[PDB]
Amino acid sequence: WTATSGSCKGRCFELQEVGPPDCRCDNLCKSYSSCCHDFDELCLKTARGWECTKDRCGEVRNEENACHCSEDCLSRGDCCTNYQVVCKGESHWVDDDCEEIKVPECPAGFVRPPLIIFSVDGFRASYMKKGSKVMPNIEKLRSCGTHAPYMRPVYPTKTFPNLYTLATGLYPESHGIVGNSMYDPVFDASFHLRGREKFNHRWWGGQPLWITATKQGVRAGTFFWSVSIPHERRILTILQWLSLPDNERPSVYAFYSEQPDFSGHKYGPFGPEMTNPLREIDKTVGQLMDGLKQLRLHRCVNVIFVGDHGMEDVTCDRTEFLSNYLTNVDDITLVPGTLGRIRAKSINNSKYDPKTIIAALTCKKPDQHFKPYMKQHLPKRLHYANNRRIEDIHLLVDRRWHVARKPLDVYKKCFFQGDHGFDNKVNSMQTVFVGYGPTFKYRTKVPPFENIELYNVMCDLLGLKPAPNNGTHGSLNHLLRTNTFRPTMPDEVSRPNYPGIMYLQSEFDLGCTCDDKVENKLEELNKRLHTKGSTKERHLLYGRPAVLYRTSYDILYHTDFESGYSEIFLMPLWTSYTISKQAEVSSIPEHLTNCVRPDVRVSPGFSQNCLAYKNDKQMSYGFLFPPYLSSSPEAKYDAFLVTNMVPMYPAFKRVWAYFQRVLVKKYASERNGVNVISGPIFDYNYDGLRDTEDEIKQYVEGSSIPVPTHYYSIITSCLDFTQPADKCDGPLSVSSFILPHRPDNDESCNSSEDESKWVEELMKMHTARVRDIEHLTGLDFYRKTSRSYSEILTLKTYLHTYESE
Ligand SMILES: *[C@@H]1O[C@H](CO)[C@@H](O[C@@H]2O[C@H](CO)[C@@H](O[C@@H]3O[C@H](CO[C@H]4O[C@H](CO)[C@@H](O)[C@H](O[C@H]5O[C@H](CO)[C@@H](O)[C@H](O)[C@@H]5O[C@H]5O[C@H](CO)[C@@H](O)[C@H](O)[C@@H]5O)[C@@H]4O)[C@@H](O)[C@H](O[C@H]4O[C@H](CO)[C@@H](O)[C@H](O)[C@@H]4O[C@H]4O[C@H](CO)[C@@H](O)[C@H](O)[C@@H]4O)[C@@H]3O)[C@H](O)[C@H]2NC(C)=O)[C@H](O)[C@H]1NC(C)=O
Ligand SMILES: Cc1cc(OCc2ccncn2)c(C(C)(C)C)cc1Cl
Ligand SMILES: [Ca+2]
Ligand SMILES: [Ca+2]
Ligand SMILES: [Cl-]
Ligand code: NA
Ligand code: NA
Ligand SMILES: [Zn+2]
Repeated sequence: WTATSGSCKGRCFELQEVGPPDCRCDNLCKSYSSCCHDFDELCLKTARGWECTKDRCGEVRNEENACHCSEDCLSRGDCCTNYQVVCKGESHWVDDDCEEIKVPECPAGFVRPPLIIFSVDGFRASYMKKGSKVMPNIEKLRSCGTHAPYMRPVYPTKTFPNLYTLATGLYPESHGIVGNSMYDPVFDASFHLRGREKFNHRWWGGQPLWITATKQGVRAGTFFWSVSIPHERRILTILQWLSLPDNERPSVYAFYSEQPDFSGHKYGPFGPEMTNPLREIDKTVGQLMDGLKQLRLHRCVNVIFVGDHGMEDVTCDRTEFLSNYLTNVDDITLVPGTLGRIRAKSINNSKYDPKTIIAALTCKKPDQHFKPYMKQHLPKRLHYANNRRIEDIHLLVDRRWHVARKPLDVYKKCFFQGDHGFDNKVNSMQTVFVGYGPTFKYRTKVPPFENIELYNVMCDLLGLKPAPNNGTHGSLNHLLRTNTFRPTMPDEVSRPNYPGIMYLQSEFDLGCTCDDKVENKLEELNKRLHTKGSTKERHLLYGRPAVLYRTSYDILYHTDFESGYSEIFLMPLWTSYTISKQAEVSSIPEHLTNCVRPDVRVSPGFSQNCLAYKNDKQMSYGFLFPPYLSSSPEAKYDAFLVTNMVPMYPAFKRVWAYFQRVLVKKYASERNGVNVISGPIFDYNYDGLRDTEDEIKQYVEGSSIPVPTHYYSIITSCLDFTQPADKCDGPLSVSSFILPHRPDNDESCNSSEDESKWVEELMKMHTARVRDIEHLTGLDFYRKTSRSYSEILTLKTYLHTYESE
């Protein structure tokens, strides 16, 4: 109940929400059915429209008008945005040359430059180039300020997950808004785009920017705009708040536009009908900038022009139907569209089985346009698993397609020609970023980055300390003229041991054998030096990774590779090696096929054993430094050490062997040498974070050898590929992956074929940031380079996407 018979007199778009059943006058009252009786009349004026004309100049103030052209309007803060232009001979902001804003030029009483976030729904990255002719204000912001060619949204590439990620710096799995539709089994409650439940605060986790600001003494304008409030009024309201007295005036504001998304759904991303919505958005930007210029704020305010996701061509005929795969279609609930989420229709039905649902959806048709996953097997770069609102069964839908349960769902619901929601690496889903103002750089292009990074920057822009989030603070310092955040490297927590030769061969009873008894002062001093770390500067190019948790581990040096060997997990945490352009690939000699050698630097009690692999009929083993890339027949023996061995399903060895035998050398050829760091990852609770030992759910049968859920590699070279990886003077280039360690290759539908037809495609799908691997391992890489730390942070957030231009 609301007693809607109070009044909005003097209260229009009040910043503090009043408690029911007192009537509300805030920009949210419309959404709650709670506005005072006179809200429309007082707060949503429209008389005479939105622009001054010649005949209105210096008019007598009429309080009925939408905006004003009277002499007193500047001091009242309520002129039409074009008042100075029409009535005072001023130029529009877009017609002024751009001039570097070296320092904030703010009216007296402003303690800090305000921030205005101008967010646009469905604004695909390529609109910046393709619509440039019809967006002169946006193009001026873009060319004069700081911009990226595109900004990567989060998955799923839907509106609320992305806007709330912008507000919090969190992955959807952590902020809780994991889709546009949700069921929370703990609450036993559902969240929908339509309706009231979406306004309940228990859906919205983390700490959004307006709360961060308020808690730290910075006032905030409202972020949510009720749909029926026209754009012109949103702008005028922001401008009015900006004329408040110093103690009442917010420092952070948001505008939101439902366009171009709204039209994009109806006409497709490049429909001829799309030109008009882009013109209209640009005109709105023009109104804001003219309005700031009138208030002498146009060289004071930082403006961020940012999208939530792009838009792809998607029509009704490109719909796959679960009814063409499943007999039990009525025993399942599907969240449909550009992604699929499946759960049982009834928790009372114990005959429901996810295993057989997945199998029935796996590689069943030759051109199948979706791929089923258990959520923990989704590419780790999506960070889409650790939330009870994300169903165990997930369908990754191909770009341009939909998934639906039954045909009737689609024609009893062609309407649409566009949609979004797909994998956040897809080009059509990419969106925009422009920063313009005293705190941003002048005429600067920056590399593409992920929207999870912006919360930290918005906090820096406002002098706020960010709540804990998934950004990497400092990685976007290169966007900023000032207010940078000067992070330090995390402290190493565990220092390594450097074991020498401490064990005789006969002390080991591991059930391993090797044909290696084949017997020189020249080359005995030589081998000693290699074991003491003489080639270490060649194979460990950026310093050893720091171990950021408490553990027991040994550094092991070898001619061709260096490793950090965990006495707790019985295998390396990391193995580092450099492969120059000239390096030669060789084979595993016949007499060494099953060779595994005790490492006399490491106790039997802290070693793996061969008997466990023999006894474990599902589990085989592989090596982290590949024997194929040994520098000499003699160095090859090092690669067969029990300390270089890791557990691998035979199905996974097909992947790994092709990566090590073919792909590493290909990359070294193309990139002029690579440095490779590889290792295991344990993430049994799919939280994106390193497992402790007591979280490991699987061991090699009969042993304490833990089975990794994934294997990583980080592959680094010189960005200037005229320089070899091991002699690089400037910026680095990186690509990484986190491959799932799976006992089958069901994910790859062409796996019966030669590895050359499917392996590299799988690795591309599981591309990762170095930062993703840092979370998963508790390691910190690139500790010793000649580069600035902020530059290294940017490198650690890089994602190699393998999309075209
Ligand atoms: C991305 O960035 C984010 C932010 O930094 C990272 O997420 C953090 O990770 C931490 C580790 O997982 C986690 O710390 C835990 O916090 C527990 C208290 O949490 C509450 O309070 C915070 C602070 O205000 C709040 O933010 C939390 O909000 C979550 O939950 C509510 C609903 O409950 C949601 O609305 C909200 O969206 C959010 O949900 C998300 O997080 C939870 C986990 O907290 C997930 O379950 C959800 O799926 C969702 O993703 C909370 O309200 C604290 O209790 C934990 O402490 C336990 O574990 C420690 C280990 O040190 C142990 O020492 C303690 O004893 C304790 O164990 C006891 O409880 C166990 C579990 O019940 C039990 O088994 C034991 O036996 C003990 O009894 C823990 O410290 C932190 O909360 C989240 N923060 C957020 C915002 O998500 C994230 O990791 C980053 N991602 C990547 C890839 O890097
Ligand atoms: C810039 C911005 C705008 C936002 O909301 C704008 C909006 C969206 C849908 N309907 C009405 N208004 C949000 C919400 C989290 C969604 C509050 C966050 C940000 Cl960062
Ligand atoms: Ca949207
Ligand atoms: Ca984990
Ligand atoms: Cl969804
Ligand atoms: Na075996
Ligand atoms: Na397969
Ligand atoms: Zn949309």
